[PDB]
Amino acid sequence: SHHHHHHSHMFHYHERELESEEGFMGMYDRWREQHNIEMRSPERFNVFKYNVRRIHESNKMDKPYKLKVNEFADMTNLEFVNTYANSKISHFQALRGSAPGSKDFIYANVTKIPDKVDWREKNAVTDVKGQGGCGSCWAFAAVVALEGINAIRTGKLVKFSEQQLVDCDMTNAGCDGGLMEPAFTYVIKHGGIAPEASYPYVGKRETCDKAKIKDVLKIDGRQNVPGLDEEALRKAVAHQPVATGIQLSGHGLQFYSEGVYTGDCGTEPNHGVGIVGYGENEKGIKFWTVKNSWGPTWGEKGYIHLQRGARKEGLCGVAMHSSFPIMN
Repeated sequence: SHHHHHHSHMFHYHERELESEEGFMGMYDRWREQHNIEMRSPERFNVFKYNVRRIHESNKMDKPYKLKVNEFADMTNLEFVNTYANSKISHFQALRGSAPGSKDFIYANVTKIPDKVDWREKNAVTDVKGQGGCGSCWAFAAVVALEGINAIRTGKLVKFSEQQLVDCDMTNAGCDGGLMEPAFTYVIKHGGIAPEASYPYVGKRETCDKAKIKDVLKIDGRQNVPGLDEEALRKAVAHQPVATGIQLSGHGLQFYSEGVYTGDCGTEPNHGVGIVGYGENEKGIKFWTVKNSWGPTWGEKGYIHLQRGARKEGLCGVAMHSSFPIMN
């Protein structure tokens, strides 16, 4: 639309299909076929119409991001969040760790950092993975940061094992959730992390198998980024990918397709992610580039650009509990 000035794997539909039950049923059957969904019912059709109407209405608003009628269109946001964003980061942080913002931060004294950073362009980021229903986002987030530090130093990009963390790290709660900081402690104290090729992901906690732990990446330390400080977070991201918690609730996040996400978001992280970059789009909107673990069909081939500088806690609580491994 002419008057829109904040903007500039996709399911196509015509607005006319929303005007009748027949058009909506035809759209629903076409959506099911394109996403390889066989399951249909009056209730799922009802959820589909509710979500599509919200997606359609959201896309008529002037904002720098778009939503798409993805494969999660027949899920209510409550079912979606309970299945895919249930790693309990804020919950375990309150039970185990410190409030956000509280040896010193290794990047504290850095003054000169680039305006734009994209670790994907520097062979420090592996392909997007799929976590499934398992509340193991803390292990995926820790692994993004470990794959990052290893590749920056050695020049060889190796996928590391989330499964080893899920099975072996007894300080965390496996598929029930956990935290990145103790996952890094586990890697330091218990001998290192094996490549994915040696300890593959199964999406459920199994017996810790010592035979699969070989050709390990060893690290020396880890630290938290000083919380509630997006500038301190920018200093750490300029040096390496950072593991952080984010809250991914709301229809805006279930259906996020592209652009800089500036929508509603809470400050109770429930999903671990890796921050692999930052920048500013052509319209002056500052962002973080976040690697998610919902596969390549969600967002921009599995990524989300989140608004940077939105609030003290960062948008979606991105700057509350961030941490990174050290190899000194």
